[PDB]
Amino acid sequence: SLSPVLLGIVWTFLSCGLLLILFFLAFTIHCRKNRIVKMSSPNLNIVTLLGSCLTYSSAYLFGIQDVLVGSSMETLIQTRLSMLCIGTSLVFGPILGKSWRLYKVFTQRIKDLQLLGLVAALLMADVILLMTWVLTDPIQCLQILSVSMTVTGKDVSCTSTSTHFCASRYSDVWIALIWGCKGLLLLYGAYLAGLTGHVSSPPVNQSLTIMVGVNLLVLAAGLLFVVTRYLHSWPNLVFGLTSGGIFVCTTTINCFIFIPQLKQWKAFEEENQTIRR
Amino acid sequence: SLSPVLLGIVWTFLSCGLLLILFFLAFTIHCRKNRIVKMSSPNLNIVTLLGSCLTYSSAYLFGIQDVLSMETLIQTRLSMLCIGTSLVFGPILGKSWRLYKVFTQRVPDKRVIIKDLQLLGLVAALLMADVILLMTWVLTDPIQCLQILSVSMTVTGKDVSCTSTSTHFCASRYSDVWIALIWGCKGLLLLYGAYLAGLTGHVSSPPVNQSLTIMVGVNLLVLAAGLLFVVTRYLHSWPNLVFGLTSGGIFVCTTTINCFIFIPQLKQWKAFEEENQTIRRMAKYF
Ligand SMILES: CCCCCC/C=C/CCCCCCCC(=O)OC[C@H](COP(=O)([O-])OCC[N+](C)(C)C)OC(=O)CCCCCCCCCCCCCCCCC
Ligand SMILES: CCCCCC/C=C/CCCCCCCC(=O)OC[C@H](COP(=O)([O-])OCC[N+](C)(C)C)OC(=O)CCCCCCCCCCCCCCCCC
Repeated sequence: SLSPVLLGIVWTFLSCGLLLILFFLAFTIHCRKNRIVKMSSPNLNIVTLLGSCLTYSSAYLFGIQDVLVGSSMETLIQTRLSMLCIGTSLVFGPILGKSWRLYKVFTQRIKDLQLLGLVAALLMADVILLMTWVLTDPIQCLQILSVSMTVTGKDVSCTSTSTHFCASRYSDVWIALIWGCKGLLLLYGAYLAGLTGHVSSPPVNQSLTIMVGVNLLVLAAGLLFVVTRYLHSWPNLVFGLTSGGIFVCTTTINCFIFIPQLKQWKAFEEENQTIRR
Repeated sequence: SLSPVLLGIVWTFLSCGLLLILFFLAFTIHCRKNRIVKMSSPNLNIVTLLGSCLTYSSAYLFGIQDVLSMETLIQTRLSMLCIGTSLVFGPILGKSWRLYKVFTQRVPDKRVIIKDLQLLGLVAALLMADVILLMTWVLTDPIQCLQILSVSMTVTGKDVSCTSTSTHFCASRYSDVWIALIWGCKGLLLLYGAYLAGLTGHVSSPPVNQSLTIMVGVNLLVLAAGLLFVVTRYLHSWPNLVFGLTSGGIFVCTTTINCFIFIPQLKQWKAFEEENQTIRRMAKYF
């Protein structure tokens, strides 16, 4: 039911995003010891890159229907949603860790190990929620055909609907849990971004990135929740909107992190070349 | 329908909270010229207290069941909650923004008219956003109390089962759209509020600085809304539990916000008056 043109355009856009991610990864691994790259925590950026590539992979997974090879659509939905959750956690953990380190250094002066441990605790919370969701009730797909008589007290209407969807029995409770924990994380991240407001340059100050990212995350998540809930008879629209939202959010966050590093690196190297001659 | 004991307990707690709000209003109006109250924003504190009164009133209205007209009751209890939350939280964001702009001035001071208009827009524009969303919800997709009898013949990969359920619930046809919208707008404004609280983290004292109240409020609001959405959706066969949880969440949030706003004002007011009395008696004795 998915048009080949939409699939091709979405695949090309996600591939370009993945190539940008790989370019940033190569830049931050090769130029680790440089001052501009080193002062921006190159080790904590690797986790953000991995989260971004995981999110792009989930966006790829959102575009396939039916089965892979006689497989279960339930497993596909579960794995792509859990991949998206883990990817967003890994994207947003390191940024908050960097902001917290900047705040603590500014105020009565933290190694990378403690920040990685906090990020690991965040990931453990997400993993616990995903595991209890999967074990308590899977996302089993059901064929619902039924006839219902509606009585509003003034008129009677009968409808016959044959609906098929893949969902949990109590899906809104897991939605509330995941969205709520993420939202508490985003509230504390906005607090941290405000605390480190105008404290350093954008390469070291990850405060505009947080404020752009949280707003994009909330907007995209709300739009896609509503669209998936109601416009389920529009597979092309749902697929395009989901992939576009994931791509836009991930690419915007990564660009906001890494464009300052690249331009400052270029300026520093050009200044060194001018001085040497 | 609802047990009289739970109704009595909830009514007592809501009335006590309302009396606390009235006492704070009386303190704000009477001691409006005091230095401790004046260095706060008493005119904005009034708006916060009216929002608190609206939230407590909606908490009262949540207890009426099987009496009314029921569609209008749900619509007006929910609109009252939305407007009360907007009126409670807008003033605090305005105070934080004013404290941030005062202590980050530069040569381009802009114009005082523009500053006052921005302060008014961090409150009235939010209230108008909620107003237009509620008007769109009411006019487009109003709550309808409808009873459905239905027989469902579901089938899994290998198992076939049949169910016959009849339910009486009140909701909109596209209720989750309006939920996502109101939750979304409130969440964006509360994210900006958390940003403002962080920006003014250690800029003044708790009576003037409002970062702790903002953070506690946004966290408690997210927790309460997340819990109450879920329990209202799923535990609809538990009227006493739903009513008690909704009233408790509203009461806890409103009381915590107002206590965080006003208890430090009372503490520093008492300290200031005690200092004044001590110096007065020392001067009179000599
Ligand atoms: C930085 C990059 C990351 C940002 C990407 C944002 C894009 C999100 C799009 C995916 C979310 C919509 C899909 C919802 C689930 C679905 O498809 O239905 C299957 C079902 C729900 O089905 P349903 O209810 O949508 O449709 C069936 C309707 N019915 C009437 C039958 C109920 O999923 C679940 O049961 C819940 C699973 C929860 C797992 C977590 C989901 C992934 C989390 C990713 C976002 C978290 C971070 C941001 C949160 C916002 C800020 C606080
Ligand atoms: C400062 C103190 C104030 C904070 C108090 C927080 C408490 C909130 C409790 C009320 C919310 C639960 C009730 C949900 C609606 C309902 O009753 O069902 C009727 C219906 C939905 O019914 P339903 O879907 O839940 O049940 C039917 C299930 N069914 C399967 C059929 C769909 O409501 C609506 O149609 C939506 C109306 C939206 C209006 C706004 C709601 C009140 C807003 C108050 C919170 C806003 C501020 C916080 C936002 C979050 C933080 C960013």
